[PDB]
Amino acid sequence: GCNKALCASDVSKCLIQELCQCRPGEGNCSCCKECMLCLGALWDECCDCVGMCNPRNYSDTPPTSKSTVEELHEPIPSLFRALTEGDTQLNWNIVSFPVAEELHMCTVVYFDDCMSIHQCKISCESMGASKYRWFHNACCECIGPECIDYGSKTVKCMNCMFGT
Amino acid sequence: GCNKALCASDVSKCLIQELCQCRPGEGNCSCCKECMLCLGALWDECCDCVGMCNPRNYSDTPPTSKSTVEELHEPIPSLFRALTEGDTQLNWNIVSFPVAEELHMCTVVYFDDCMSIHQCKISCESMGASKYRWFHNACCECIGPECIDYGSKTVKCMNCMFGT
Ligand SMILES: [Pt+2]
Ligand SMILES: [Pt+2]
Ligand SMILES: [Pt+2]
Ligand SMILES: [Pt+2]
Ligand SMILES: [Pt+2]
Ligand SMILES: [Pt+2]
Ligand SMILES: [Pt+2]
Ligand SMILES: [Pt+2]
Repeated sequence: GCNKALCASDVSKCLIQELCQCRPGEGNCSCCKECMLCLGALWDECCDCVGMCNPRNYSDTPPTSKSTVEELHEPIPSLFRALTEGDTQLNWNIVSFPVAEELHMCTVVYFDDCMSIHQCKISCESMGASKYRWFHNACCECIGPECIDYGSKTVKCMNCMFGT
Repeated sequence: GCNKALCASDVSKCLIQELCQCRPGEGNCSCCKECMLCLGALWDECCDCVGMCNPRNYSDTPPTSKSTVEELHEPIPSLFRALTEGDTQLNWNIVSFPVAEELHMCTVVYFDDCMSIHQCKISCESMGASKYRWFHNACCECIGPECIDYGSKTVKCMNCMFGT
């Protein structure tokens, strides 16, 4: 967790000054701003040692955790509904879930085969979608006009489950 | 707009069949699914010609339009409040706006100097922020525990206005 070699000098200096005596983890941390100021430039790499921030990660972050979301110019809701309601394309998996679950109803389209972001944007634009979310596993999720937000964080598209 | 050389053959073939006779732009487009099926693989690059999708872009998309958003593991709201309420760091610009404006109140932090995404994530994590949004102009916006969503789409951080 703590990087002792980098941080021991300055961290001790703050401790001697008696800063960073307050734990954020339970209750208010009155001293947190003062502790950050005393650490200065080393706060990012040494806040773990004083307990003010989480230890340097013990875990490997899944690629799916990142996603990049953009809102398409000039959405065409009628096209999106027309291509969604009817017998959906096999390459397309269609999910409708109640709107604001991710935080009437929100409908999204999950492309099957994994695709590049630029392709994902083009395909959503051709679909009339209001917005698209591109998972960094490369799964593509067009977002419908109804949806308030960017839709489900889940990588629900078949034939690209990588990251699970 | 329309790519005549690529699309003229197939597009004419659909037109002769009398598909793509319905405009999505005003009113329902009954034929939209049939038109897409007739186009098949060329729908993405030729839907403009039949009017079912917007013409290939006349405009250069600003870099700021893309952003990538991730939610930090183990957020520490007390730290975020402690470092936000008090005399804010000069490198940090602090904006509080009513929650759900982007779609009680949502508070976000806009880093001044433009930074890489990995740095932006580390700095937000040290800040206790629930989530971070990284603009592709490279402006970094940590997102507070209060905020329902990912916060303002605006690139409001000083000393990285590139893309405006
Ligand atoms: Pt700091
Ligand atoms: Pt429902
Ligand atoms: Pt399947
Ligand atoms: Pt799966
Ligand atoms: Pt299609
Ligand atoms: Pt307010
Ligand atoms: Pt400024
Ligand atoms: Pt500006």
